[PDB]
Amino acid sequence: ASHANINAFKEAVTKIDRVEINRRLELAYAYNASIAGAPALKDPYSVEYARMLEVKEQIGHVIIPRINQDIPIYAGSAEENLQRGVGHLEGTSLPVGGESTHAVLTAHRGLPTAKLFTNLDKVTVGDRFYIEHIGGKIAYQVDQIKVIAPDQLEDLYVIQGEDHVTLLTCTPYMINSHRLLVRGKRIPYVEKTVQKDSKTFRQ
Repeated sequence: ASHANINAFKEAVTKIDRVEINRRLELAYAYNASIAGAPALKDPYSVEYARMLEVKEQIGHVIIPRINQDIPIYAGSAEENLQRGVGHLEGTSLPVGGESTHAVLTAHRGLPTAKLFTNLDKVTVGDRFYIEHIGGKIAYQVDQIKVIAPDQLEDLYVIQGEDHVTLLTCTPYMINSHRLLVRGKRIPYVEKTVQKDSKTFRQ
């Protein structure tokens, strides 16, 4: 079902005019610029703000090759969304990258019917993950892995001059008393070449 959703997003994007894509991206950049220029983030584990990015109800998908996950991203972190894929944390930057952006994406550390971010503990610094949105695919390299208590969101705010994405889930596995944050930093990337990115192959 999720992979069906991803295929739907992909096909749909191909049918969109490039000038149309670009206008919508500009809306997202502007949105992010307001966040960067400015709070009230709330832990999802106890919407239309991103409409410009939405295609087939999704704002894109996140790929994490080390653990072979490819999961659709939905705007907002309502439990309804977290039951079917990754949620984007409202109040954080939209996941299209850029100077002074920090997008936060979250998923359950396992559900009875879906692995989701179950194996996120196996990602190590230097591993890479990727976000495909309406404008193409961007890459991040993990630079920081952190465990925090549920009431600390300071790590989730924008860092001026920088381009980050944090993958947020609960930990330890089957306990979920804390939050695991796997953060990446933007790196240059162009898809569909002979490039191989695994840390094993690298560098």
